[PDB]
Amino acid sequence: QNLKSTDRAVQQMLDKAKREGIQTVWDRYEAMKPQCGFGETGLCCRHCLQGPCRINPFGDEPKVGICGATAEVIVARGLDRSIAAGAAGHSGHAKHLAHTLKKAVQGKAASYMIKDRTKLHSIAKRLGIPTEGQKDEDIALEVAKAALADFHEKDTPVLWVTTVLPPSRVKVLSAHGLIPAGIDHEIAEIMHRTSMGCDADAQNLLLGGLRCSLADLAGCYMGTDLADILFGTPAPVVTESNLGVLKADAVNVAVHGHNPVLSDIIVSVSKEMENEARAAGATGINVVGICCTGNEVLMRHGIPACTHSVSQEMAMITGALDAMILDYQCIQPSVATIAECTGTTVITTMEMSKITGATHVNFAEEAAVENAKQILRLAIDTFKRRKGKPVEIPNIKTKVVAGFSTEAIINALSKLNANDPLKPLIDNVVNGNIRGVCLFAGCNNVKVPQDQNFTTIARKLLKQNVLVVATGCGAGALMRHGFMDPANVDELCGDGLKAVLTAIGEANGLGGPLPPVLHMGSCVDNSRAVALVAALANRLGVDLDRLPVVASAAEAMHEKAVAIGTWAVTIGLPTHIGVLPPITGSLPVTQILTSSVKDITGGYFIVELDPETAADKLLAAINERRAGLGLPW
Amino acid sequence: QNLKSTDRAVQQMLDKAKREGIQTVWDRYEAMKPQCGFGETGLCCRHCLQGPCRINPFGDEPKVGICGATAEVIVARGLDRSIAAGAAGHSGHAKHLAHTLKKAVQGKAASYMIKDRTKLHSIAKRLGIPTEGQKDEDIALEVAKAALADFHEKDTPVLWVTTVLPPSRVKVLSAHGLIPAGIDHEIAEIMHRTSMGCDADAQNLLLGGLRCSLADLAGCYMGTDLADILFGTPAPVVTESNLGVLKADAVNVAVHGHNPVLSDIIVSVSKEMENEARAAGATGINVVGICCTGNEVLMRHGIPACTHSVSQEMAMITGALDAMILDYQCIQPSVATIAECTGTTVITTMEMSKITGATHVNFAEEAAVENAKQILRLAIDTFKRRKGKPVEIPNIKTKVVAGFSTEAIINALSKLNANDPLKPLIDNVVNGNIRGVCLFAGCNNVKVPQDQNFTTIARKLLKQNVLVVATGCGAGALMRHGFMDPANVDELCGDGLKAVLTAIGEANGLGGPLPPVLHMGSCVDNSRAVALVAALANRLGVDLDRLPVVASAAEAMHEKAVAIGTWAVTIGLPTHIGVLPPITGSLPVTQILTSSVKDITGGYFIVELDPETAADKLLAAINERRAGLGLPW
Ligand code: SF4
Ligand code: SF4
Ligand code: FES
Ligand code: FES
Ligand SMILES: [Fe+2]
Ligand SMILES: [Fe+2]
Ligand SMILES: [Fe+3]
Ligand SMILES: [Fe+3]
Ligand SMILES: [Fe+3]
Ligand SMILES: [Fe+3]
Ligand SMILES: [Fe+3]
Ligand SMILES: [Fe+3]
Ligand SMILES: [Fe+3]
Ligand SMILES: [Fe+3]
Ligand SMILES: [S]
Ligand SMILES: [S]
Ligand SMILES: [S]
Ligand SMILES: [S]
Repeated sequence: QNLKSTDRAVQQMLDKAKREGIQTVWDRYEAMKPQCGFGETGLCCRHCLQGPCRINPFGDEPKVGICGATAEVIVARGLDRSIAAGAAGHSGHAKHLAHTLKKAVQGKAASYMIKDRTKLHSIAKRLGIPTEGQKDEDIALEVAKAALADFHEKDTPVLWVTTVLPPSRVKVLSAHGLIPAGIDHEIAEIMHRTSMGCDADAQNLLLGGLRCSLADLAGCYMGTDLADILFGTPAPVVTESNLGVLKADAVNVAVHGHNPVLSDIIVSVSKEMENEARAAGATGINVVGICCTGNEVLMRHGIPACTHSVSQEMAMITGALDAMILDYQCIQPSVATIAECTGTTVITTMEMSKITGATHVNFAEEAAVENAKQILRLAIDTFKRRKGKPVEIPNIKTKVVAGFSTEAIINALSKLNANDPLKPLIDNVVNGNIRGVCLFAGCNNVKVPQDQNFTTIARKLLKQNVLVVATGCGAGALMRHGFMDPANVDELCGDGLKAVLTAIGEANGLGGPLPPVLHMGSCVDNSRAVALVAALANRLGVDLDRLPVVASAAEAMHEKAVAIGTWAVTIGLPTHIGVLPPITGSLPVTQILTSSVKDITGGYFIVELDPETAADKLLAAINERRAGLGLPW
Repeated sequence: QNLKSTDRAVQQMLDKAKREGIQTVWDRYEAMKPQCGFGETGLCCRHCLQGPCRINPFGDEPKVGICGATAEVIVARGLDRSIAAGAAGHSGHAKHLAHTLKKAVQGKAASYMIKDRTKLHSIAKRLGIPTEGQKDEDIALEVAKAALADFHEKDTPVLWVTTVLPPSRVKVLSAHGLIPAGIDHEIAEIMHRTSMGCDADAQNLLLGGLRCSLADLAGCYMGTDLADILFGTPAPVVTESNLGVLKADAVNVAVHGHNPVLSDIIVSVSKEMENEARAAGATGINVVGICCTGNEVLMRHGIPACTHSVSQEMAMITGALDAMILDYQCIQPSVATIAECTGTTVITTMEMSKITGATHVNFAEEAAVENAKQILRLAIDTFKRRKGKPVEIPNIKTKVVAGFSTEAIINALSKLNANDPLKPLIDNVVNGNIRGVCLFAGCNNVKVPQDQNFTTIARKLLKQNVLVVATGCGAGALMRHGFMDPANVDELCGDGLKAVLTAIGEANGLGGPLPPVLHMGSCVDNSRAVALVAALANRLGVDLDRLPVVASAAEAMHEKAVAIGTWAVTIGLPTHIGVLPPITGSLPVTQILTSSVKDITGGYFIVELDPETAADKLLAAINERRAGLGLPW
């Protein structure tokens, strides 16, 4: 089972699934092999009813699609549609929070409110919205209107791009026509241009993709901004992760998906019903996180994270998971059928994301507390039904220090230099105690033994004094393996990095270092890493393609991850991907994405499936940036 | 060659291509066989980097996608993305015309103007925009603003749906949640909900698809509305079709694509340069149409149609095609490589639709006349270069009477009943002289011998007294086979239909009947058939699912055609498709689309590849509607 997952709690659950005859994601993968090589390489098109068209990677015919579409065009069109689908997810999440904020301040949903007034005014100021002499609710109405306006064409481009990157970066992107005109506008234009008999030039297509990836970045940033206004900006928190956070004697409720609009409320209401839970024979309600909505409540409230991504079914296999409360994205629909075998109640809540066989509760922000109580009562009923059933919760968990929003990082650094908080970080980049910065992002993928690439790459980077930050299921992988426990700094970190983490930790009244890896939050919170990097760029007076900063989607899966990697390249970062995107069927497309894009944006993809080799490539990219700044390396 | 195309001019060009070694669409199809059965049946997913996933239609594993996605979910997600891509094309076309109108009336593009003032005021009145005491340019500004506002969420739903269908139909659709909130909003929501780990209930997914198809309908209707304001509403015209409209002694210039914003201008400027062309040794500039932009200039100006869809390369094979001027959609990218062999200059004009190897001219509405002259001068240069080269233009053409906008049809009927123009049509439906109405729409598809289904079905329907209307490449097929020549009424039409066509024709001072089939225009002009059918519904006080009206996408290809067929079903029509959409891998999805949707919208798909059988099925659907109205059949 260590060939399927490097997580020992997952391995124990895979044994239980096997002996109980419950099919898992790994079993469904094995049944899919050998997978189609045309699709793996990108050399398949279904964009019209003349298809499917395929192109042999090598050999004889077919060499071209029926309409004349070349391998270059077919690969670039497929990739662009993946970018657009990722942008649609992140920006659908942001749009939902924009509507929630509007309703809150219009008096339509009093379970929601402005919790971070300071963040609200800073966002308004960034967008140019006047705050002097205005009520908070009017400022917020204007912020929510601005958010919604970025989805369509107007007299300004997308402000959640142009106001969040350095002017010099905006200017480079504008010169190549890459600034998005509106988020949903770009998604639709990608769908148009990639339909049959439209765009058929690989460079043109891929420039469209870069622009659409910036619409994804805007959605991410808008989502983080709005969630912080509504739910609070994260600050350092301590909690736990892995399946041992489940408790046999409690009602275990997992929040799963991405958008915390419902699950932030579940967290609050769950505490009101501790007595209702005690009356049903439980110790209380134990809310735990899966995937990114789990990250959201971990970062803001310290809710422990049960599991992530590819291993999500395993939480059910314990027999102790009484409810799994779903919104959207990254939820394996297998959970609805597994729940018949495990005695979990799987509940959907969003109109556009239902799963046959799950119970649907039509969550409305206007009724949020009511809906939360209905859902929690279903989970209490389910707890009662398992009275006397044995469960098998692996007694495996890690300690997690998290909550490192960019504001939190700046505040922690300010204890070393109050009026120039980024300077201590920069000083230690220059002196070599911090070699550079690597962001780990994205999913697990069944093709890769779970967490193997994240942990292998991270270990090598940390020994080489790289400051490692993480989000999403990259953060999940690292937290489940101990990389968010400061007790592991001595074992994992190079001496320079250890010195820096220790100095910041001690200056923040911890008597110990910051953790080895800094958890910056959910997938939309990749935007927080952008904020940090853009602030460093501003403080140094350079663009992001000169900073020693890289990204790694070391085990990517979702279309969202393809969008994030593409905008990481578009904003100027060397960006590793550790699973093969469907591009290898076209050498010209591969060469654009891994080489000639450097001449447009300064970033580039590093496609490398071997994690030891990927780490060496990422260190080489960091060290080239250091050399370009005249620094030793 | 009659196995590839039933058009004899096409067959002659296929022989020339063969002897010259020029590969065609049919050759590229043959090289693709056997095509992938997983993609043909819809049982393939590439929505994440764990894929590709496939499901065997029958037999053993794989039976389910890696994430747990069932055959039902995979098929419904693929179909929804096709609908969204079609909506993106039609609505991208409409959005471009909205921006053009705005620029015209703001004084930024004086090659464009309000040509149909009456249509402008009727549209404004339909949308609720005040006209009394307003300047035309201000009314039009408000119309263009309304058009752009329908792309995003606002306080009203999409007005180019809710204002164009009967209230009773709007009410049915609203009750099922199917009215779109914004065109690009729906496209993006489809992309979101169909991404990995989101919507996974076939009924829910397909309801989303129906709603997105109504966003496509809105784009179509908005496109026709704006094009009529800018370029004039069609009225009856006589011209010719097929490759014999090319002239060896003239500069032959094809306009090809969909959006007439540029090609309406090409038509005007071409007449100014007749002397510049004569000086280069040509008789003049012979503008001819391909595909839908050809339909647009055919309907408004009588420009002859050269060819359509699958046979577009054949116009180049003659050796006489000096330029092919491209905008977007349905252009085989093979044209850019064929042009090296044929001596045609292929010119792209739109930033989002380029083809490697073609010459790009960056058309701007503000510079339209200038750009047109640059493009026509390239075509004149190309004519000169073929001085003395033999060409082979098949001496094959048909006469075409066209220009039957809904306004034109109402006006023609008004000659039989001035104050109740729809009543003569209804009287003849009731008395059986007109059995019902069939709209032919969509593309040719290389899988079907070109035009065979359109002409086989149309012949059977016309003998059974069905009023046949057509758009797009369905109109192209029918025009190239003589179905728009009134001289063919005696041979093709039943006695009842002949009597009606003759009475309307004679009352319109023609001394002869209307043509056998009424050409209602381009693909967006399917919206004109909706206007006609909705007006008939309003006049009868019933909804569209009670009228004896059907649709047939008899040879469909493009994602756009899938969107149109889906909205035809959603507005209440029995809708035939004569090529297999990728649905047969899921019986539950097939049953929804061909049967249980009747209970939601009253329409339904009829999937039938055999055209004789399809005609019988369409007649049965018409006759069931007649019976539901208490009429003989
Ligand atoms: S768009 Fe071209 S390559 Fe794709 S399926 Fe259609 S014919 Fe084949
Ligand atoms: S979304 Fe599911 S079915 Fe599709 S490729 Fe990914 S794992 Fe396979
Ligand atoms: S041929 Fe397998 S993905 Fe299309
Ligand atoms: S397996 Fe052929 S279309 Fe995917
Ligand atoms: Fe996520
Ligand atoms: Fe068309
Ligand atoms: Fe995910
Ligand atoms: Fe993610
Ligand atoms: Fe992910
Ligand atoms: Fe994830
Ligand atoms: Fe077409
Ligand atoms: Fe069409
Ligand atoms: Fe078509
Ligand atoms: Fe067409
Ligand atoms: S996730
Ligand atoms: S993620
Ligand atoms: S077309
Ligand atoms: S068409």
